[PDB]
Amino acid sequence: KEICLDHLYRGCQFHLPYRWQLFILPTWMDFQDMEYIERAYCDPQIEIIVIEKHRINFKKMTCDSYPIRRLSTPSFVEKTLNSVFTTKWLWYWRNELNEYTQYGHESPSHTSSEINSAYLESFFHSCPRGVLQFHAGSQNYELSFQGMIQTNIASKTQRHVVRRPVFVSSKDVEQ
Amino acid sequence: KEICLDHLYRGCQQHFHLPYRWQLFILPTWMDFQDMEYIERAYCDPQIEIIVIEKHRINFKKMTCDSYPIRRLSTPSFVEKTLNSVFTTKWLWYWRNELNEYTQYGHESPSHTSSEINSAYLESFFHSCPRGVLQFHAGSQNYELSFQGMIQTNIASKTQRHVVRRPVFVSSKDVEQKRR
Ligand SMILES: Nc1ncnc2c1ncn2[C@@H]1O[C@H](COP(=O)(O)OP(=O)(O)OP(=O)(O)O)[C@@H](O)[C@H]1O
Ligand SMILES: Nc1ncnc2c1ncn2[C@@H]1O[C@H](COP(=O)(O)OP(=O)(O)OP(=O)(O)O)[C@@H](O)[C@H]1O
Repeated sequence: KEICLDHLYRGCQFHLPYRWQLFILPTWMDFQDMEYIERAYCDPQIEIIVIEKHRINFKKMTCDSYPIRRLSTPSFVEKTLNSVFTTKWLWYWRNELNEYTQYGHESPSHTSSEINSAYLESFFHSCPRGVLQFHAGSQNYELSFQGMIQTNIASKTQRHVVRRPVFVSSKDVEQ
Repeated sequence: KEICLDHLYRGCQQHFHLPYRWQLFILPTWMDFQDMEYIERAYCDPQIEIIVIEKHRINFKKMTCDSYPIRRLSTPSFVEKTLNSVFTTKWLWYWRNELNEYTQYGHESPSHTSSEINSAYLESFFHSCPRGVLQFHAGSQNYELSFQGMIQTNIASKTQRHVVRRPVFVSSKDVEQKRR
């Protein structure tokens, strides 16, 4: 496990000090002309640059409305640890009993998403500004990480999303 | 250089006996909460927003304690592979001046005033505490900088100015020369 940090010190999964990429679900793809993008970015007056008719917006960190990132090159290598010390994040949604159901688990109406906590944490880690589509029972939904809502794409009703860890006690650690 | 990631995958300059470390920011340092296992237990219940730990009202929804930012460090540590410093990004901090141009923090305004604080000072604070509000002096005036709003505000006149953070430009030519 090797990580680098993006422009806001976020942990991410090179011959220049910088790597410019845009997120077209499912992948972060390299820009061509990385040195030219960087030169524009190093000028604080510049918010808009267009290369190949792709409109980059440094204020929103978007290109044609897709998220972009600047990876800093310096790499960090994970220290070998017991997996009991790794945080697992669980994702929940506010159900019709106004209680929390874990994603991939059955609702009070015996409906479940295919997506689960592992799926959502992986996506959230890679792309926090990600809006994504998913199915549950007979319905289609849109999940926004930024708003922490899911929305039925037909009825437009929103439900609240929450992200909290699996509890690991000091007893669990010794065990 | 060894780092941990917080609850939002942010790199933090640092393993610890628990898988989690709960801290609050008392300017200018991150301090350990007492009763970390009890905070974590409450946090792992998604219905819990508010707890009291001794004197402290902790708010998981805002990730604040008595209005100070809090963070949860994940314990897995990452050790930086030492490289040529030409591969490290240097961040410059600017403010929009009265000629509607950018002055670097610590450099002269069009009115011959300068902040004490500079790009190194701001990048260090921003890295440690992005939800930080900072007080600073420039000429005879007192200011507040909000990282979240990317604004400075004269605390007397309430005049706001826009803040921008962009790198020192390093070309592929610069890279080749910097390998002695
Ligand atoms: N992520 C999910 N996983 C499983 N079931 C879900 C999920 N989201 C919603 N549901 C189920 O869908 C129903 C909630 O409806 P939904 O959010 O699709 O909007 P709606 O049709 O406008 O409102 P409602 O279905 O309450 O009349 C409930 O049966 C709920 O349990
Ligand atoms: N970070 C800074 N570093 C140096 N000088 C600064 C800085 N911020 C503001 N100044 C200077 O302070 C002077 C007054 O601007 P300031 O933002 O303090 O608000 P102000 O007194 O309300 O100004 P005005 O009334 O002219 O709008 C200007 O010359 C400006 O260049």
